[PDB]
Amino acid sequence: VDISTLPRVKVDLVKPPFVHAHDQVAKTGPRVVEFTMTIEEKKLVIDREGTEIHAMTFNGSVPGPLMVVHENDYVELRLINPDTNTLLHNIDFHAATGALGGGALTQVNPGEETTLRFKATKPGVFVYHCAPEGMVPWHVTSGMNGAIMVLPRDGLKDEKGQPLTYDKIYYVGEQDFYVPKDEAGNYKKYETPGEAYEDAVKAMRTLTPTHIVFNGAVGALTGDHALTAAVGERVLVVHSQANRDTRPHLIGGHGDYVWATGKFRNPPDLDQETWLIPGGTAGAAFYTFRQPGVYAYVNHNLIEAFELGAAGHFKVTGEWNDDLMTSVVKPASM
Amino acid sequence: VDISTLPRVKVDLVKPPFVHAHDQVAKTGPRVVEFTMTIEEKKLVIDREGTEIHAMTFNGSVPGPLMVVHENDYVELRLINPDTNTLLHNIDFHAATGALGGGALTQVNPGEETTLRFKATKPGVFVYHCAPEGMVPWHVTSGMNGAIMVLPRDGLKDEKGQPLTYDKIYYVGEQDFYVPKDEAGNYKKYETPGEAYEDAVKAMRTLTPTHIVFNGAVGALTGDHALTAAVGERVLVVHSQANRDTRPHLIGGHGDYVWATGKFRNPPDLDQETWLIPGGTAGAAFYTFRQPGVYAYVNHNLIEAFELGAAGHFKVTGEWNDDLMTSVVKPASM
Amino acid sequence: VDISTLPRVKVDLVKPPFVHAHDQVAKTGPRVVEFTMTIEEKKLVIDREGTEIHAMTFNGSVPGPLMVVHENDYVELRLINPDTNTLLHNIDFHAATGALGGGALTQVNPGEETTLRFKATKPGVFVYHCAPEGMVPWHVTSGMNGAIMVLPRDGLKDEKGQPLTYDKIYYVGEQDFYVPKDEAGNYKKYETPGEAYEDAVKAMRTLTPTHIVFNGAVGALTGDHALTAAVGERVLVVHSQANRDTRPHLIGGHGDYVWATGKFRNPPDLDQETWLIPGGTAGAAFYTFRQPGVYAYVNHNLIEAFELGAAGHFKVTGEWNDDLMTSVVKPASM
Ligand SMILES: [Cu+2]
Ligand SMILES: [Cu+2]
Ligand SMILES: [Cu+2]
Ligand SMILES: [Cu+2]
Ligand SMILES: [Cu+2]
Ligand SMILES: [Cu+2]
Repeated sequence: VDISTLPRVKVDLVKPPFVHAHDQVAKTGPRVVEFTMTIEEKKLVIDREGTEIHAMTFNGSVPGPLMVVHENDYVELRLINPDTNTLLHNIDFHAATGALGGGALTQVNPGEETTLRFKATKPGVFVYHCAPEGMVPWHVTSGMNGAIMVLPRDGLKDEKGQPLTYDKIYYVGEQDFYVPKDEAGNYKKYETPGEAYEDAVKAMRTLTPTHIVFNGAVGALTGDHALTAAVGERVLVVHSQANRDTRPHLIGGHGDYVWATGKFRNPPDLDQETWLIPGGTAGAAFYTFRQPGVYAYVNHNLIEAFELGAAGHFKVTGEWNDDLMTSVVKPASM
Repeated sequence: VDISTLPRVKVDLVKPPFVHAHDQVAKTGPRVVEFTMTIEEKKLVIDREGTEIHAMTFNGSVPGPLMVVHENDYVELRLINPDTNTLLHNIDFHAATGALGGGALTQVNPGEETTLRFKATKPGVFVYHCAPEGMVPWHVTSGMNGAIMVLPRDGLKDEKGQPLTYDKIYYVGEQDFYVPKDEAGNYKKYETPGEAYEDAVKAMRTLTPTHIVFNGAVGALTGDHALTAAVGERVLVVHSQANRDTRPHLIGGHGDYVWATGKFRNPPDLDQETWLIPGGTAGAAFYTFRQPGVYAYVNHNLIEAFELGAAGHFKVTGEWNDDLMTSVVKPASM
Repeated sequence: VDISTLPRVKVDLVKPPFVHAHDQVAKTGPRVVEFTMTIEEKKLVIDREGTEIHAMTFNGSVPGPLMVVHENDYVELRLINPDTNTLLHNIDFHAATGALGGGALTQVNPGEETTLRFKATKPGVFVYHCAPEGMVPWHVTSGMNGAIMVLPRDGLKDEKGQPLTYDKIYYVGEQDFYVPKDEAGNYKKYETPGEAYEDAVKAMRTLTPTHIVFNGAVGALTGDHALTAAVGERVLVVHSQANRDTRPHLIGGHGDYVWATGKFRNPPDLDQETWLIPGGTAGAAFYTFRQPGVYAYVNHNLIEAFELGAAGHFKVTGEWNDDLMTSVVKPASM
């Protein structure tokens, strides 16, 4: 095919956990979908104590934005590494085929840009991440990862082949950080990236994260930034973890339909309490809310959730169903 | 519906790994199934060395008892926190919808009780656990978790829709403990719960269990308390892990039909050697024994099994099948 | 059945990652398939630094060779423990039924041999490993494990029941080692096995591998020993991990059809980016290559891959498809 004969559509990305505009069922034939991301190395405060790290980001956020296309669209990404950064970066799409997912073709030094195109031949949610030869886990675990959703052209389907249509979508990126510690257990204070590298490596080799967070920081998806829904709304939560296994769980709900390893030509698993998303994968869970109130959404290693950061909230509006749950006798002495 | 028009049936629970009486296929219409549990904080010796912890239990056991209902029954639990305890507790059912699984409605101080009702709208095995705001993983990893089985009204089915009927059921609760250690590696000796809390938190944040046990202690499901079966019996083993992934395996057998993430509207996986039950989940495996003798049942991280405690035994009675396995030449010099 | 009436066929094993000759679709009726393995305790250098361990091997390799039979063949293994070894060993097949997978029938001291037969009643890839009572994880994590593939008699099938036929097969055994460390972090230097045992136990109880390798060493499946394929070839990669979870990923490709937990009566999962193989399991992934060049094949905990050793390479020959992926604008300043 002469790709130049296809429609081009430019996407304007949004910051997670929100997701840019798309149509579930494709309203056109295959397109070249044009994306731009600018790499930003920046300081980020990741916990309540004020711990500040040097993060490596796509588009300024941890995770990077969710990109959305349909099966057999072409993804055309312009990747910009401004001269205000100091490191070499690239990008690997798990949705793509060839050249280390794109990484072998997208190495950009500070002051460089590149444009990669690939055909999105398989439907699903997929991780993308930076992967510079010889320093791959350092970039990934500094926050340099996101996800892309490749929808089937006729949208999502249940285990029987009937449509599933979400009303809302959110993207939860989960990040394991390995902040170097001294022997007493305090995070080291690096009076450059090179000077940090060996103890970053040492810290990673412990295999023990210091922080495991959603949307880049402890508490990021809480308070004025809680996720929201109404009773009766159908919500898709895309969840990625580029480096380490996670086990999502909606406290007070379920995953009604879950693609735990994220690939839509497979039937979803029904009625999940908790699912395993392996490190290096994106998964997706669909739920119809049935009760109002606060929900937590967690990695159900509850130490990881409530001590290390892997917990967010939904605030859900609407009527309470006492058939479905009620306090028959409220807590009392007697 | 006027729930007061429905039959009530009172269940009398039993200590794991045994399971209270139920009928696989529902012999009545939907019911309100009434359960009572009394919280008990108590000392438990968890290993061969005599290490004693302060456990937090439902009904005196780690795990708490297995509760069994059918889909679209109502579970009505009276939860009692006697004044001989010292902490606040509650309960979250992963089977339930709303109010953090029940936790937001069931906070009981010592000297209080409460009664919660919920509709068991999804079939499967599910975790339940205590979850007091701000101290969730401490209670869970002190043993305060169990499981509930919500059977389909027409019992279990294989991947083709034909019945699967078990002759015996067992409930294996797997518990990760985080006993605080001093710098030399010995378990700290807490001359109160408050004085323990910070190092309990420190110990949990290592993400490294000190003990991983079935039925509350190293060796609990061995000797006079080995699980039993006969050749030709169909056995369902429900296995839960409220906080951490496990990978069960029957040494010398298989999971003929396994719902690894526990939800019965999905077809089972066939012929498993080993399955992954994510932390925060219950799973169920069905097996028909074909050979007599001793079997081990383990978490197949074999360090976790044989060094940290996650191993039990079956003793199986009956005839040996030499077609299926035989020693052609017994060990010898020659 | 009088097993003596069946054909006997002797298999001559090969060193991983290669796999001995077999036919996907069975060309005969059920057979007694005869295998011989000789246990070898030997020193192995496992990393670039020259760290040398005392490995415990089947047939001289880590992993042990892949054995291949068909469903309802009999596997007859002669297991030899020469008097040049010093330890007791045995073998447990996860494919087998009874006697702890064979371990209870195959205990051989140095200078002994034994012959075990079992019926391979379930199709799939399965772990085998040594398991001497009281020292199981030490032998497994010293390298004493491999896998066996029990093919359906009519070969592999996709999720719709149509044939899947591989052109090439490779066996990747992934090994977690726990080399004991002193307080400063250097590997201890054991001026016997008995003298090593307690700190081997200590090291394992950390649950933190020092090395996680494919084919027995860092870099073993790279350079002159990279895996190979051509564009358009169908490749099956069998992957085992006898003790610890892994999450394989082909960097630049996919698992087109994946049996993550390895059992062929189940439909494969399609289009996987990354799969979870639980510790104690073998899995299998089928992929048709579409692009030439270098691929990495990794455990996608990228710390485990690129710092601890769990990475190999494919070198793929053929034509590059610019429709599927191209650099539209190569990296440049502008
Ligand atoms: Cu980067
Ligand atoms: Cu990757
Ligand atoms: Cu409690
Ligand atoms: Cu929970
Ligand atoms: Cu051995
Ligand atoms: Cu095993």
